[PDB]
Amino acid sequence: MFLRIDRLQIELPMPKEQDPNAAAAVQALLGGRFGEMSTLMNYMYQSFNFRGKKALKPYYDLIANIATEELGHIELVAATINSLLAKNPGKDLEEGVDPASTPLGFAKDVRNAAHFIAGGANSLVMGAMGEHWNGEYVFTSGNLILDLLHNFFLEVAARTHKLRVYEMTDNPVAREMIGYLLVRGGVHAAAYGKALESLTGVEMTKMLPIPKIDNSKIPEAKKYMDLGFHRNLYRFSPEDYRDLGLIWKGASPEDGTEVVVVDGPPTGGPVFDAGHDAAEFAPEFHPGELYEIAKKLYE
Amino acid sequence: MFLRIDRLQIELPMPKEQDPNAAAAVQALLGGRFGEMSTLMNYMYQSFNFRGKKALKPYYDLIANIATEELGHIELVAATINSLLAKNPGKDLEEGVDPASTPLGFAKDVRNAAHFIAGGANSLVMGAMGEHWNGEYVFTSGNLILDLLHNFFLEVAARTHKLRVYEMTDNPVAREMIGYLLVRGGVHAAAYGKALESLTGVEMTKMLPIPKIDNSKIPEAKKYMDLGFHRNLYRFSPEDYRDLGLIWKGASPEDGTEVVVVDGPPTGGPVFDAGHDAAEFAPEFHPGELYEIAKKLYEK
Amino acid sequence: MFLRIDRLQIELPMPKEQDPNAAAAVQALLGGRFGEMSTLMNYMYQSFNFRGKKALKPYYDLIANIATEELGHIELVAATINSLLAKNPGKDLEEGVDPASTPLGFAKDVRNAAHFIAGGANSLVMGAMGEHWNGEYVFTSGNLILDLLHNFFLEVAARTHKLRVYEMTDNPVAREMIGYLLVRGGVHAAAYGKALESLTGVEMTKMLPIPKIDNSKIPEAKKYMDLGFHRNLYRFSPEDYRDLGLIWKGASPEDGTEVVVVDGPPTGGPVFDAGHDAAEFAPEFHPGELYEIAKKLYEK
Amino acid sequence: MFLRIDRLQIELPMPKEQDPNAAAAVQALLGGRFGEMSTLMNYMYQSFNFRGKKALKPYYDLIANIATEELGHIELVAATINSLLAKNPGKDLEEGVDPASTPLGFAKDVRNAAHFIAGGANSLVMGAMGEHWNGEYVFTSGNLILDLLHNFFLEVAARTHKLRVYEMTDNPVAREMIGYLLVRGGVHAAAYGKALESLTGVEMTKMLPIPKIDNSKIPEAKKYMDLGFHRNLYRFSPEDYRDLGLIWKGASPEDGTEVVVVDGPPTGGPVFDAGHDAAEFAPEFHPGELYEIAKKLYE
Amino acid sequence: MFLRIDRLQIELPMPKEQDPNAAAAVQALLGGRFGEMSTLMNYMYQSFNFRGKKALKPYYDLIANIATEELGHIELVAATINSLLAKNPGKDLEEGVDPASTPLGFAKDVRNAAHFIAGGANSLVMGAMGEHWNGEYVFTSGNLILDLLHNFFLEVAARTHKLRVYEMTDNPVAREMIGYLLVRGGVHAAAYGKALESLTGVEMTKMLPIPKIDNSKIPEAKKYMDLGFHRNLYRFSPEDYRDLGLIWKGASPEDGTEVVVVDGPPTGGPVFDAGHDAAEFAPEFHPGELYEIAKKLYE
Amino acid sequence: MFLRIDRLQIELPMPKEQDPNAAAAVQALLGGRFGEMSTLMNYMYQSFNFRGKKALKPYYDLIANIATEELGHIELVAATINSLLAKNPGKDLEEGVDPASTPLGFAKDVRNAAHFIAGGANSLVMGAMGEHWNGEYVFTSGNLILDLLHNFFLEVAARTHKLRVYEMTDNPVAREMIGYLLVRGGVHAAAYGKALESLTGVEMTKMLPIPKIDNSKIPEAKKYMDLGFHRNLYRFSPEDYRDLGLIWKGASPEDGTEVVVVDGPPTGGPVFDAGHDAAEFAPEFHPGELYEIAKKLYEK
Ligand SMILES: [Mn+3]
Ligand SMILES: [Mn+3]
Ligand SMILES: [Mn+3]
Ligand SMILES: [Mn+3]
Ligand SMILES: [Mn+3]
Ligand SMILES: [Mn+3]
Ligand SMILES: [Mn+3]
Ligand SMILES: [Mn+3]
Ligand SMILES: [Mn+3]
Ligand SMILES: [Mn+3]
Ligand SMILES: [Mn+3]
Ligand SMILES: [Mn+3]
Ligand SMILES: [O]
Ligand SMILES: [O]
Ligand SMILES: [O]
Ligand SMILES: [O]
Ligand SMILES: [O]
Ligand SMILES: [O]
Ligand SMILES: [O]
Ligand SMILES: [O]
Ligand SMILES: [O]
Ligand SMILES: [O]
Ligand SMILES: [O]
Ligand SMILES: [O]
Ligand SMILES: [O]
Ligand SMILES: [O]
Ligand SMILES: [O]
Ligand SMILES: [O]
Ligand SMILES: [O]
Ligand SMILES: [O]
Repeated sequence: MFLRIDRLQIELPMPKEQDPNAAAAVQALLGGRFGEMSTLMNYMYQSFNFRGKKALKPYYDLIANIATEELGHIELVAATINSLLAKNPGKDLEEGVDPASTPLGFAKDVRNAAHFIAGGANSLVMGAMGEHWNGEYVFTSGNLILDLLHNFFLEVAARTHKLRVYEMTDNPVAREMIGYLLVRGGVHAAAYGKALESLTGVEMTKMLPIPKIDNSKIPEAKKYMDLGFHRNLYRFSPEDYRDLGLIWKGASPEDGTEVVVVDGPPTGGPVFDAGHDAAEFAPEFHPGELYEIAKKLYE
Repeated sequence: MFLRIDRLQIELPMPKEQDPNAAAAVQALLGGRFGEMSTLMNYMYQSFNFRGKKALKPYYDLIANIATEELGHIELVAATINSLLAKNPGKDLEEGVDPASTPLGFAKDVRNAAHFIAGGANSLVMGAMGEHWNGEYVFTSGNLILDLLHNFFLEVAARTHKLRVYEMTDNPVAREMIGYLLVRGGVHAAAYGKALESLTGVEMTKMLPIPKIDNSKIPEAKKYMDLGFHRNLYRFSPEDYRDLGLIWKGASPEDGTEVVVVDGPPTGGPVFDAGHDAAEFAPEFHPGELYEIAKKLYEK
Repeated sequence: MFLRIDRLQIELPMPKEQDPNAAAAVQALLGGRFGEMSTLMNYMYQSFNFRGKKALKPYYDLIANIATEELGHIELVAATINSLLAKNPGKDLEEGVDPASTPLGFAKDVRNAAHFIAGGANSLVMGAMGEHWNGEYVFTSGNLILDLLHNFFLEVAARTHKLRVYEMTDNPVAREMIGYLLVRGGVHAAAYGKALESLTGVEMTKMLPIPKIDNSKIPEAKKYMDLGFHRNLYRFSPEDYRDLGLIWKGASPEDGTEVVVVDGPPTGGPVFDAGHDAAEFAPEFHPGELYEIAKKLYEK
Repeated sequence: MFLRIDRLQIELPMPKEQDPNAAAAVQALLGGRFGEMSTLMNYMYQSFNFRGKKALKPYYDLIANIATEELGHIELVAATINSLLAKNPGKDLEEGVDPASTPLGFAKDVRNAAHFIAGGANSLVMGAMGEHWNGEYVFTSGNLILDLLHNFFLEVAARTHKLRVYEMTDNPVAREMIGYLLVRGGVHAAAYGKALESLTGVEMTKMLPIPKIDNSKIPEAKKYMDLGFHRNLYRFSPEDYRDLGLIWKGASPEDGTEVVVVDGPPTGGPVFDAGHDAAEFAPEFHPGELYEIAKKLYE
Repeated sequence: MFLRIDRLQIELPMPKEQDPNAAAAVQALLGGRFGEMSTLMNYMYQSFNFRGKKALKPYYDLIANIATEELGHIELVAATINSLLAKNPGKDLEEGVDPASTPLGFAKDVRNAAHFIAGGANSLVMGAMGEHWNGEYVFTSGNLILDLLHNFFLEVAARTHKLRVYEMTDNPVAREMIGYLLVRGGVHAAAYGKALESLTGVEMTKMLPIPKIDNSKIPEAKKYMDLGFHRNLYRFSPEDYRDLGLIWKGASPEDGTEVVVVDGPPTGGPVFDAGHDAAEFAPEFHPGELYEIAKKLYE
Repeated sequence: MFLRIDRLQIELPMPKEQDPNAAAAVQALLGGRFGEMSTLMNYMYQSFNFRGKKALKPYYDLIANIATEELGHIELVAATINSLLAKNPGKDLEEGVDPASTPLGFAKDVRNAAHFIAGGANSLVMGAMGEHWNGEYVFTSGNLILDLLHNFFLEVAARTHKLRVYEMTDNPVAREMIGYLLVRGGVHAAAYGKALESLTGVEMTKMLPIPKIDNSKIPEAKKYMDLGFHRNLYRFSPEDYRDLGLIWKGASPEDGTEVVVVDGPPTGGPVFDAGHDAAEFAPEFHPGELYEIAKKLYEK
């Protein structure tokens, strides 16, 4: 079972302007083959399907816990996309939009028209080409070593996509999110590498980083490393998955320092609200009446 | 952000027999168009994409919270499929399996060969025809009324699929899960109906049940209604989403009794472990050495 | 614009037995790559997209008219599938079905479980592997000769699929439909062949039949040829598409006799009603109340 | 069975210039999830699969007849797309196009290159992202109330897509078509709402409009309402489906006026011919010889 | 079984500048429905599945040999796409690229972002809309006449796509490749047409060309015709498939001259190397160390 | 550019019986996610897309050469499927088949009806659920280390699928092919492991075998190891890719013996011909006339 906390894993800066094509590129990190939907659903199904949950408990705890962190990653990437598509962030009411004045004319010429037609200028479950995420992006073989090898590859392939998207947009909301997730992805790759070392004797973490560029060369990632976040494996559970530290110990591949298990989630930051976009009819064309109904429910 | 508890939402009975084609039908309720992956991902993305999170807070809390419940529903359906596919449930070691003796011969003739080739006799992210779940099963329009109307429909279409699968298998593990999820789906359809009533004045809950058969006629659902679970909207959050009761109030469509918000999750039941299946190499062909490595991690 | 007549293009025999796997194979002829949805949608979009509607009028009339015939072919194939899936054909009410008695147990083991879970034991828009029909099965290049060459191929590939399905089931409902559509497909292949002959001088009709087996060797097709239906290109329009006979003239490839344009549709046969299937909740679990509401609409 | 009339459901204005990206957006209303292919094929298959065709005849007549109207809607949307892609509308012959002069250079940079490579600058069976229409967009459950609830939702979701596309293009051919189909979609949603009211007692039409913007605020839709088209359910059959008026009666949700069944189709307008586009080889590179062959067939 | 020669079927000119949208269009000729993956895989599977390999040997030889030529065609189209995407062709090392300077900013706005995110600015197995090539583009019925009729259609449909893409780009690398493949596709269509003539008596080659524009009107194709390449069916095998000349004989549909079987492959041209693209991390962010490792392997 | 030799990479045994559901499972090894189409197309496109073809020549030669071997692997798997589907292997003519006698009746109930409807009882480009192979199964990142890590994983995942299919069928044609390809896949995984060792210093070959079962425990694989085929990396090129031995050197992970580069392809075995199947119209309903036309081409 799961619980939800109404906070993003980090504070994101507010967007300054809409950037549809940047949002279309960041979609690769949500619903593309190596996006956060893929890391999430791989680890989630592997955790359900895991055989030997007590006999191999440290490895089960690792996969089950990292799966839970990835729920917050899809949330963070979606918030970033929604920030890049928000017309009036934090504003509950915009008046005077006339459909006959062609208020979505700009959207005719952007890469991803579905953001504006199918979504209400919001994230969709797709990648950078409009390809919808699909369940064949999940690998759940039941064999522990094979699944772990897959997962090590998955995290470094996902890092490669993150780096390429970082190089396509200078938007600060996108770059803050990518910088943070580069650091978290390094933790995941190191954790799966340490798991493989323990089972096979092969020094998988010595292969990192892939590609051969250090996270410290990305300014936003370096800030999170200076805060220690490459050391931290957070235990996203009230009482379970306590044997993480049997695998998550020893040196960080980033800088040789000792890694730690943090009990509990980070404090994080506020959730994002894109505000009213009348031309998208979101949350309504004119939501004044709905706001009144909601206020009356409290009375 | 999210937290995880290592418990299923209910206790499942232990499986007595492998039933591959029952597992292949139950996959409709996991990764088909109207399966639990669809209810989960619809409400999850709607909750991310929600505009007016404070100004429309009771409606946001509702969607965000039900999305969280659906995480435990994909977990429960996956455990059920895994139970139907398990050869040696709860047994850590089986010895003497020889690949050349054709130990997976039976799987040549079952509907879903992917369960045995791509999976290790385990759940996959697909429906009853092998079709993989896909993101176009999600509807996230940004318009509150339209999304809620979609969600009311989605829950009753999902109920229709659950009832049809229930009629295809008499396996007690599958029927226990379906009975419980019929009750929970009734709660969700009623909640979205009540939300629509509040916003539009249209008495959507008077349309229930769809199809026109009461949950009380399904014995495994009636068992859970007798314990009161059709009245409960659990708040799956330590501190957030506290305004659920502004919508989840009044009469249950099942029996006219007053519905309630429960703080926190249900007690639940234990997670399921399908045990060793050597022919699937799961968790390994012979996992003895891996078990020894894991034990040494504790000693160190 | 289009009009509808509440009749099938032929009378079908009444089904005597449910045959799920026969229905799953006949789906190839509805929603597979070379099924009737493909012939329909190819000619429909080609007719929309046609350039030179007046200057090339005889060719436009041909494509626009055959597209209209294909609407009745998807209808006929769907009726055949529904006949193979019907539990109580023509019976409005079945009583005493209890979901807990596993009334759909047989469907756990059939090839196509979607017919029973997603459909109400009814046709779906898919082929014989459960693959859903898709728009990339349409070819609409805008080039007349290339489109006609495609269409000639499409009809003979579709014929090949029909013959193979015919060889898989001896069900009389399926074989009657296939026999009739073999004759109609021969007309369409001959028509597109004659069109290509007129434009290129290449004697495309001399390539027929493909495969090299005559329709007269299939008893149900021979029945319809004995009534003359291989000679007839029906004009499915009140007043339009009158220049068909500029292409549809001369000898039939079947038997050398002169072909004819018939104004208007054939007489046809009655539409099919699969009746009540309570386990599928179709049209309702117990439709008595709905039948009463419908009767009261007339009294009012 | 079906019959065909060589007329569009309305007269469309002639296009002034090619607008490829507008055509790419309007494709959402043809082959996207909530396009006219979806309303068509949903009602068509529901009508085939309907159980109790005599016992529930008024409801069968409604679905079977609306399915037939939707055939004219795919035709109208295709004509609109073809108008937006037509280089020389109504011109049978253009001479002097040289392939080596790069006459399709502009198409390199448009959103939908398939319109120009796979089609001959013509409509395709796809949506606004190039996604091909697929049969899983059809819902045919066999349960009357569930199918009708789906269909009510389908029409208001489709209306939402129509409105968003309307806001992306000011092209008069697109706006005339959308204005007309907004009115027809309102009729369909009202008809399915009235059907649900009769079966369940739930006042579904009181939920309209969705989104909460009136069709009268869209100028092209208002013109068709002033002509009475929101009142009309046309019976698209010579002799069948005569019990429509048992459901299609009473007040229109738009303005409270009494609705009517019209016997027979509207008069409509002429079909569209995009003319010769030599660079697309459509209907041929130089069609002069083909035109001569066609003329000789008449002799 | 197969053997490989490290040469392209023709020499391609070097690219002058990156042209992403031209590459995105040329993808139609690689992984679209009528691209070279389709001609390749159709003939390959037909050759595997062929019944009567000795009794119908001339027809088997034809299909099996043309399948082998198509392997070189996917190679040539991929090289063309890679040329259009290459930043520093023939340069093994570029230094001084900083990810934080947004070196892939231009890629945010191009049609195909996957070329830069999923690929390392390289070809992918997809068409002009980002649609991935799929196995349902193969037709392998087992019936010889039906498969040959399909294949004749396939080659002329593919020619139509080649011509339309030619008209979208004036890039010399693309036009050289298309000009050559127009000539080779004419050979294939003529060969399948001659095969059908021999089996059915229907004069299929009299239908060529489709569309009705001669290859001689395309300057790059005319050059290859002046070199005689429309006459040549190359036998791509050391010792097998020697009965080609029983079908590939008689007159060319292009100019009436006698066609010939050439024993063995053409000499061709060098393979293409796009060089280092640091922002794509291809072959590495900084490959100096990898180059040193490779040099030491020789010692 | 490429050349073709009309030989399979090994001699296959002749089939004794049609086994449709075995063929449907073996399809996983052809057109599924981890089938031979995926190993082929991954290495083929990586070889096209390779940057630093001279500066990193040994690694280019490796990928370009293994891609060429994989062409013969799709050929071998297709021949195996065709063997399992062949009615009259090696027989050019069968007479007396009447379509109206339902000669494909058995195919109504098998898993993969497409083999008989869309194919002429022949291989298709799909996996074990009927899913068609697709281009997103290819990974071509341009980064050498990342691509090699992918390829090492791909070979061991493919091995896992081969072992599971081996356990589903005892058919000798399928098991001979699988035994040989287990040995060849071990060579490929070892080669990519050695390449990764050279570039990173990580001892990837020490992870093998995955799963933890040795090829020598599969009798048909052991047969080929006894002949030395696990030591051989064949150079499938007349004159190119000569620097393979800079990586393919040192110990075999199977048995510690020294591995070798062999110039040129193996001798191989004959290609397979499924013969005439009249009910599939393959190569024709009655191919006598076609055989006569072919013979006359030689006389002329
Ligand atoms: Mn992550
Ligand atoms: Mn991660
Ligand atoms: Mn649920
Ligand atoms: Mn629910
Ligand atoms: Mn037809
Ligand atoms: Mn036809
Ligand atoms: Mn409509
Ligand atoms: Mn409508
Ligand atoms: Mn080619
Ligand atoms: Mn070719
Ligand atoms: Mn292989
Ligand atoms: Mn391999
Ligand atoms: O991740
Ligand atoms: O991540
Ligand atoms: O991550
Ligand atoms: O759900
Ligand atoms: O559920
Ligand atoms: O649910
Ligand atoms: O057809
Ligand atoms: O047909
Ligand atoms: O047909
Ligand atoms: O519609
Ligand atoms: O519409
Ligand atoms: O509509
Ligand atoms: O080709
Ligand atoms: O080609
Ligand atoms: O070609
Ligand atoms: O492989
Ligand atoms: O392999
Ligand atoms: O392999």
